[PDB]
Amino acid sequence: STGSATTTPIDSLDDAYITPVQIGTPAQTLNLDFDTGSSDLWVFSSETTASEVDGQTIYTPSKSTTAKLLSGATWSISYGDGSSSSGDVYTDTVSVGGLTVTGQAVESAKKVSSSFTEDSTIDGLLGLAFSTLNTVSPTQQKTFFDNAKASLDSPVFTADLGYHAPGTYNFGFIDTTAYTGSITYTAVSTKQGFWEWTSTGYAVGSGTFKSTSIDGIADTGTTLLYLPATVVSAYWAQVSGAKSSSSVGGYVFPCSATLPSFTFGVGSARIVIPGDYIDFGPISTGSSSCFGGIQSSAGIGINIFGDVALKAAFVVFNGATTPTLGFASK
Repeated sequence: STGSATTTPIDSLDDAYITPVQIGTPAQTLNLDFDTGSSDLWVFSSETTASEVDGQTIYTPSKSTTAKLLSGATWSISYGDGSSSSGDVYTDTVSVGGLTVTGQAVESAKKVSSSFTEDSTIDGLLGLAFSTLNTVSPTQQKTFFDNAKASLDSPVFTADLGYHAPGTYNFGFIDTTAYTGSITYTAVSTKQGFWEWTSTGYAVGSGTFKSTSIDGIADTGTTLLYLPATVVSAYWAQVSGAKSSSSVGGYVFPCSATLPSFTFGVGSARIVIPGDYIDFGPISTGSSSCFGGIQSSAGIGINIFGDVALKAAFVVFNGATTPTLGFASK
């Protein structure tokens, strides 16, 4: 089997991407944030504290003839940005772009933190990291990909995120029309439960490539590109007037600037992030100070190849017995 679904930016800045997901019988369609940095499929629901729902579409398990309460199971997750959610668990039928899994753990939120409430466009998350990170207790549950894998034509999914435009998540096949040149594959460590890999270096604009190992994670659920302070300083030094602002919480730059590109290495191959992808707009409405899309990972404890990086590439998440990651230009 295979599946193919369109993923759409939530706003004009590509702050996140949503993908429609069918849950239950009859189908209830929710728009979920596909997140290769976590491993829980959780949704706003009829059980969510009323004051914490503001415009989201909810899953109502009592209206699904295939929903079953997973007795005794609870979940609770805290994300790297300080957001969180928790609740109980159903199993139900879940379909993405024509690919169906029966018996998928659907984690129903009883509580969500303010940042989730305030984002009316995101009805939940669909985790695509390794199932060892799943938070369901006392019996850990499998991701959608893990459940689908044996049925797929090939045990892979691909992320093709757009810049200020829709893109595609495919399951079970590689669309050879969706990229240019070849796909370069690189080793993955699953030791921390992430799609963790080592970039071979970077360049700023038309500058020379610096060969240096950068360990990080491929994370569709993180907006920005978080890299070591040395790398980030070298980038922003090429933008007149750019500075790190402790009050704003990162590097900012004059909105009148033209940003240089940023290149990262995948083996001997190179992925080029155009400068415009690094512009996240005014820090507040009407400001002439703009927020940068490349930020320091210092104090995160890990480097994160988030959407700013991934949207410059066609990315293969290869879930074979020994997982690997592939990157192609597009």
